Amino acid sequence: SLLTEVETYVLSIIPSGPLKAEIAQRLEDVFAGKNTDLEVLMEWLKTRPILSPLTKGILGFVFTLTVPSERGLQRRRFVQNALNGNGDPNNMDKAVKLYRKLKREITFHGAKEISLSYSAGALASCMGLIYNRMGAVTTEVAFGLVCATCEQIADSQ
Amino acid sequence: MSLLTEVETYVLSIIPSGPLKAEIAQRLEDVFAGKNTDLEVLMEWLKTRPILSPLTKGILGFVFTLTVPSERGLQRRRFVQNALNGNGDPNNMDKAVKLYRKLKREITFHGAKEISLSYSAGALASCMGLIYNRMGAVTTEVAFGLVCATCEQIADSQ
Repeated sequence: SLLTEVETYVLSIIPSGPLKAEIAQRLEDVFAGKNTDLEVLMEWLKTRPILSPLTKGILGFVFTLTVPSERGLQRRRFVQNALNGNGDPNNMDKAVKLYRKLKREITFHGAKEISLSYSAGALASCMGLIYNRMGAVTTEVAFGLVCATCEQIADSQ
Repeated sequence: MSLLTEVETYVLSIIPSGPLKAEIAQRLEDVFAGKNTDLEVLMEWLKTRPILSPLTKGILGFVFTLTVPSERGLQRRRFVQNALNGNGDPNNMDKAVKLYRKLKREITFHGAKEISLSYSAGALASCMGLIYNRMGAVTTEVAFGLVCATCEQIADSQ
């Protein structure tokens, strides 16, 4: 399935161990529609020791996209800080060019494919644009972007 | 002088004349004078204000968070993020990123305001959202020049 494919890309980013196990399970529960209190989920994520801030941002982004019940939770500073991109305009320029292209995609594969022509840095900031409501895209395309950025990160490790 | 009073005239210029414009001005003046106000309370008030356009509310939202003494760890507001997103348009965003680059090199309110006025309102609003959302950073006085150029452009449209 798609959600399973997303989970595999998402997990490739997490170092092996007990925490990776928990996240997988939370991912599966949210994907199966069992888990749903976003605020509780995001706070758990925020407080995880050892997890890279950037992996915290990616999972935070994934949870808010998949959870049905976002309710009225304001976007999280921890995720924003993790995905924003440091303030480099050159990197932001690339994130915007990617967004321009993703705006035309409607499939997971097409979305994932153009995202592969961008660096892990432009990709994370593009995720930030979307998480910040600066740009908007369909959940399937958002999924493709997420997977390309996870692959890039994991591939670099 | 008072840079802040200059900021205030620009900010006030986009609000329709009336009692609300009185409440808003009183608030600016107070935070400007240093009375630490509960930004959470201020933002809810703005958010729920009738007559004000969502754009106007986003600009004020941005101004208040920027000028309030303490943000008290408040999350960014959805009403502001939505108001300052340049309609999620890639060309607006493209120009906003270009403006941002130039603003990083500015150090004064007027230099910032002058370069900002050469950009369209959509691009200016998007740039403000970019700063609001911390996707970029500039000095305070340069940020004031950006929001003031925006107010000037919007006011002139009326």
